Amino acid sequence: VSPKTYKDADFYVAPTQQDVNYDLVDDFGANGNDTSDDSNALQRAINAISRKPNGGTLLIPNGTYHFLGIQMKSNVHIRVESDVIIKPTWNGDGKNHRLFEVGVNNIVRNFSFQGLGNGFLVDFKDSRDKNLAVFKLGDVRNYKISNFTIDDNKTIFASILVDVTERNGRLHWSRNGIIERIKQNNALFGYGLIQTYGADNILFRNLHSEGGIALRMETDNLLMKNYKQGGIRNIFADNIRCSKGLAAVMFGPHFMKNGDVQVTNVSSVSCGSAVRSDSGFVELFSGCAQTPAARVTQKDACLDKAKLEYGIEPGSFGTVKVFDVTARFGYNADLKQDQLDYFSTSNPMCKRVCLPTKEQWSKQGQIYIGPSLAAVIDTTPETSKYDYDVKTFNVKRINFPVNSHKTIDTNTESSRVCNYYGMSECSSSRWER
Ligand SMILES: [Ca+2]
Ligand SMILES: [Ca+2]
Ligand SMILES: [Ca+2]
Ligand SMILES: [Cl-]
Ligand code: NA
Ligand code: NA
Ligand code: NA
Repeated sequence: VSPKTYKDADFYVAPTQQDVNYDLVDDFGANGNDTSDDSNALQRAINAISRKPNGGTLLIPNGTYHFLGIQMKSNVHIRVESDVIIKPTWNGDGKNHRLFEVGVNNIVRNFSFQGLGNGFLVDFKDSRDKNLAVFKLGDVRNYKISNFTIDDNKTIFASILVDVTERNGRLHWSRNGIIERIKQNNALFGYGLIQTYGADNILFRNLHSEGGIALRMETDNLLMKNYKQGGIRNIFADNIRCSKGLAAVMFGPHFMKNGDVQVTNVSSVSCGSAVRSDSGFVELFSGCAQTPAARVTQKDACLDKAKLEYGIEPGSFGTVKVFDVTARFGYNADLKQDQLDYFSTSNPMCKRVCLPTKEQWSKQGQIYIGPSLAAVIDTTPETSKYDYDVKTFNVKRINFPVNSHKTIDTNTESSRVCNYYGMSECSSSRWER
C-alpha cells in the first residue's frame, strides 16, 4: 500500500487578515528579565486580542517568562522569539498544572502558538512542580502548535494532552489541528511528548521525545469511559521519533473504540521498539478475571460475557497503517518488566540491563533501562474477535545483535533470564541521562 496524501490546509487554516499585532512586554508589561510571574500580562494580552473581531498576533519577545494556567482564546495567534525561555510559575496547591490550557474551560476556534526561527525553550529543569503539562487541549478547533523544545525533568504527564472536557452534559475535544516540530528532553518513562484521548483530524509531525513515548495514542481517560464518548479518528502522523525511551509511536486503546490512523516515517534510537501496539482490554470496578480494579482475561469466551453483562468491550483502532519504520539499536532504552523475558534469545545473561534505585524511582519494577528489544512490538490478540491491526510497512533495524527480535508478537517465545529485583542498579548518570 501507499500512504494517503494530505495538505496542511486539510488540518489548519491560518488567518488571512487580523486586527492587531501586540507585544507581550511593550503592550502588556510582562517582564522577561526577572523571576516574577508573567501570567496576568499574558492573559490580559490574550483577552485583548480575542475581543477583536478578526483577532491578532501576540509576540512574546526574547526573555525568560513564568506562566501557569493560561487560558487561550479564539483568534489569538502567539509567536515566540527564538531565544525565549518559558518556565512554569510556582504554585504549591499540589494540583495538576499546565502552562497553557486551550478549550478546557471555554470554546476556542482559530488558534496558533508557534516559535519563530529554530524555536524556543520550555524549561522544567528548575521547577519544584512535578505535575506539569505544557498544553492541555479541550474544545479547540483549527489550531496549530509548533516549534519548541521542552527540557523536562521527568515530570508527571505528557507535555501535550490532546484531551476531552465536559460541558453541557457531554464531552468535547479538539478537531482540525497541527502539532509539530517539538523536541522533548528527559521525559519520564510513563509519559512523553503527546498523549491523545479525544481527537479528530489532527496532524502530528516532526515530534521527538527522549524518554517515554513521543506519540502515545493511549486513549484511557476515565471520562471517556463514563460518557462513552471520545477517542481519536482520522489522525495523521509523520516523522515521529524516540530516543532512550519506550517507543516513538504507541497504540493502546484500552476500552475505547478509535478510528483510523496513518503514520509515516517513524524512527527510534535506543528505544524499546519504534512502534508498539497494546491489546485493548476491559476493566471491572467494585479464568475471566485477572489479579486485581479487575482486568478481564483475554479470552473470547470471557469477553463475550463481558459485552453481555456490562456492555463494555476491549478498545480498538480502525484502519491503522505505519509506513517506513527504522529502529536503531541502543543500550539505554526504557523497558517494562514484562518485556525483559524477550532478552532470552539475544541476551541470555541479561547484560547491560539496570534497575533504577528507589531514590531514582520508588516503585521498583515499573521501569528498567537496557538494550533495545525490537523494531515493532504488537501484543494485540491475533486470534480473537476482539482485535485490531496495526499494519507496518518497510520496517528496518540497524545495529541489532544477532538473534534479536524484529517484531515481537503474541507468538514470540520468551523465558526469564533477568534478575527482576537483584540485577545491577542503574548509575545516576544513566538514569539522569
Ligand atoms: Ca517575569
Ligand atoms: Ca532558539
Ligand atoms: Ca492484531
Ligand atoms: Cl499524560
Ligand atoms: Na505595540
Ligand atoms: Na525581538
Ligand atoms: Na509532564
